[PDB]
Amino acid sequence: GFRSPCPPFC
Repeated sequence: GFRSPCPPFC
């Protein structure tokens, strides 16, 4: 599992 930084970085 990975918390994709999109949001809040896109």
